Amino acid sequence: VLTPTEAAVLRELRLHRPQLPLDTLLFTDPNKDPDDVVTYTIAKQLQADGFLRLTDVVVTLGDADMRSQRAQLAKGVFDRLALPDVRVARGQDYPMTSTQAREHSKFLAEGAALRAAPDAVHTDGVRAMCERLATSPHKLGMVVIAGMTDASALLAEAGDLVREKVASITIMGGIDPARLVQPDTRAYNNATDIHAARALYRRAQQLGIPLRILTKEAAYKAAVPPAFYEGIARNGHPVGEYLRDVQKNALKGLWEGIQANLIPGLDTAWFFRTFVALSFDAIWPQVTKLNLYDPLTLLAALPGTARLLFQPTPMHREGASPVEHVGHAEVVRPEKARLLLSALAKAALV
Ligand SMILES: [Ca+2]
Repeated sequence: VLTPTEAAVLRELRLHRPQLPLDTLLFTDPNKDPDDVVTYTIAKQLQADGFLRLTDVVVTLGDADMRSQRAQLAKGVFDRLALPDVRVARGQDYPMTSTQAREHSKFLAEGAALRAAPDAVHTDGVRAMCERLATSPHKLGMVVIAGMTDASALLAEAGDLVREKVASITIMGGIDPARLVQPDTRAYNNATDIHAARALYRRAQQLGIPLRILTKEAAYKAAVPPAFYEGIARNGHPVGEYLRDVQKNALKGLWEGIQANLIPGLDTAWFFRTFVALSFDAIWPQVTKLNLYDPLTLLAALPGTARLLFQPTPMHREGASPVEHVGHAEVVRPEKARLLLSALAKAALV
C-alpha cells in the first residue's frame, strides 16, 4: 500500500509507459552502501510496470572473490524481489592500490545472509551481454552505477554491436573540467578504475552513443528522510529490512566515529550540516537528508521517468556525440522525485 500522494505519483508515471519495456544492462557494486540495492528494488517495480526489463547485471568492486560475494548478494536480492531471471555475473579484475584494497573490500554485515549460493552467479563477466546485443531486435540501455571496468570491456569486446544496439549509457559519475568529455578523477565511480572510466567516456563518444552523466549534486537536491527506509521495512520484507538496517548502521558508525574524533577532517558540525554527546538513537530521529545516487541514475536512464523529473543540460560541442549533464539545477522536480522513489520502492516490496 501507498499513501494517497504516493499512489497518485505512480498513476501519473504509468501514463507514460513505453510500448515495449527497455531491456537494460546494469553495472553495479552492491553492499558497500544502500544505493545499489535501492536501485534493484525500484527496478523491480519499473519492470513490473513495463518500463524496463533487467536482463543482465555485471558486478564489480574488490578482488575476484569479493566481486563474487557482491554478485551472490545481488542475485539473492533479485530472488527475494521475484525477479528470478536476472542473470548476474562477476566482473573482471582491475588494478587496485593498497589504499584502494581497503575501501574496495567493504562488504556490510547485513548483506551476508542475503547471498544466493556461489553457483547461482556466472563468472564470465560481459559474455552474456555480448550475446544479447547480438540477438536483440531492439536497442538496449546501459546503466552504470559503479566502476566501469566491465562496461568499458563490453564496449571494447562488442564495439561492432554496441554502435547499433545500445540506445544510451547513463552513468552515476562526473565530468572533468577539461575536455571529448572525460571523467572527473574525484568522482567515486570513475575513481574505482579511472583508466576504464576514461576508455568508456571516450569510446561511447567515438561510437556516437549518447551519454547521460548524473552527478552527486543531483542527489543532494532529492535526498530522502529516514522515513523512506522505515517505510520500506515496515512490513518485514527482507530486502526492505536489509536496506533500513544498512543505512541506519552505516550512519550510526559514522556518527560514533565522529563523536570519538576518529575520522580525520569530520566533526559534529559537518554531520548536522550534512544530514540534518548524544547516542545514535537520539540522532536517527533528527536526520532528514539521505542521498540516493544510484536510484536517481536509473530514473534518469528511462525516458518516462526522466521526463517527469529532469531537464538534462547538453555538454557536448554542437554537432558532436551527445553528452548530457544532470546536476542540481537539472533536477527540476525534487519533491516529486522523492515521492516517486518512495512509491516505487514500496510497490516493489508487496
Ligand atoms: Ca553504486
